[PDB]
Amino acid sequence: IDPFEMAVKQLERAAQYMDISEEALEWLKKPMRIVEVSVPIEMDDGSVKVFTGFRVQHNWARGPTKGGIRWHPAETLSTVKALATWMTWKVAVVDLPYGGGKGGIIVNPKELSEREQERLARAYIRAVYDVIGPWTDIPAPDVYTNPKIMGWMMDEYETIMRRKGPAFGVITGKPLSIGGSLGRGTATAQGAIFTIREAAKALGIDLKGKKIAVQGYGNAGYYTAKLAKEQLGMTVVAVSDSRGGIYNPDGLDPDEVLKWKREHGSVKDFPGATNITNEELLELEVDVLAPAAIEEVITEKNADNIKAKIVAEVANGPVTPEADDILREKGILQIPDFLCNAGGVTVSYFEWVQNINGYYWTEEEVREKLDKKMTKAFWEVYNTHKDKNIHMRDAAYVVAVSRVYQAMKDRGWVKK
Ligand SMILES: NC(=O)c1ccc[n+]([C@@H]2O[C@H](COP(=O)([O-])OP(=O)(O)OC[C@H]3O[C@@H](n4cnc5c(N)ncnc54)[C@H](OP(=O)(O)O)[C@@H]3O)[C@@H](O)[C@H]2O)c1
Repeated sequence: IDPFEMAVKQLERAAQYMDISEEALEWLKKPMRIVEVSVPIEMDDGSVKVFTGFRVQHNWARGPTKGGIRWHPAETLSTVKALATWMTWKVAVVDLPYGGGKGGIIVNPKELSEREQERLARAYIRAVYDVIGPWTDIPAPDVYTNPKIMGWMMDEYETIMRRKGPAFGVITGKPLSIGGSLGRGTATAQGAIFTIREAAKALGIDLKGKKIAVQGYGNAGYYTAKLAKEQLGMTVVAVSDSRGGIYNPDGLDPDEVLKWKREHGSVKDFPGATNITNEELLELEVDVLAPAAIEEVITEKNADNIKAKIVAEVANGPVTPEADDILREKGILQIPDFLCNAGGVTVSYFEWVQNINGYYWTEEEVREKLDKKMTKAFWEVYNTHKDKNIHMRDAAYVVAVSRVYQAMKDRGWVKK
């Protein structure tokens, strides 16, 4: 419906700037496999309740599909399909041997007990086994899911398969004790920091002690701020929660800010920092801007007021296309959404490789591989930007669609 057609429109707009056949557009619009199943679980009161689960594999030309699992009561088939379609290009931009996947269950996990959550995960695996697997489809943790549900799902898959193949490789995000990989928690933030550093290098800006402003102080935002201040040595000047933001021109320490937020429930009234609104934080005179909160954070109203030279949107599509055009005409380099949060999927791919090979890498090795892959992806996007004279979002979309088209043409799926 709405999200699926929005993704289709985005794909059309992307193809407007590159040469691919019409049959390729039609093949890419329709996801290859849609699996809608009924997931029954014996509730704690003794009754049996059935939920609706969706597994959407949009494409697998480049390799086994990869996709997160969402447990949200508002989840719909169109949303899962659109997210799988986006995940296709998310894994394509990084140049991974992955296709686009997505999973979801129509359920609210707030009132589900731990036994009920375990039963839900195991029954979902029992229902979707026939269309998943280490070489076929790799589920991942996503919103309202944590590595414990991943452990339960992996255990169920291993039990059903009778331990014939690499069970640990069927899914990602598993705990470090069982098939885990290092750097998973800070994966998205680490990729974002690498992209920020690379954009600064491309623009000729050294980031020694300069201004970075993060709008949104969740796990991803806190990790991004801490990693920036540590590796890049930049001056974190503003962080905001769902309530308000705190600004200090001298700098901030993300550790103490997170401690204060945990203790008081918010970052409001932080010592040495003036309380400011989210819109004021978005319009600060900084060099790097990273929105880590609710999407559509920047619109036409405030796009013209943005002065940060580098905008790394870690959030999923937090900037409207009109605001994208406004930032483009303002001389602002804006890192696309799936070119920023791609660190999570890159480290998930690393975890999958570790699971298959039976060899687990150290923190430094995972960091090095993530750096290489993410820098190469961003540099390819920036080169296409400077070549085709098209937006960063447009360049990343063109690269991803070109890779998918080449994979499909090599497989013989499309003759032209
Ligand atoms: N490709 C992938 O594998 C993939 C895809 C999607 C998501 N993910 C990751 O997996 C996670 C799943 O999403 P999620 O929605 O479960 O995470 P989440 O809700 O974003 O985690 C914390 C969020 O809740 C808000 N928050 C923080 N402290 C709070 C408090 N005391 N009271 C109320 N709200 C508070 C924060 O908003 P403010 O920042 O505004 O304070 C923050 O954005 C995300 O964190 C994301 O990084 C991965």
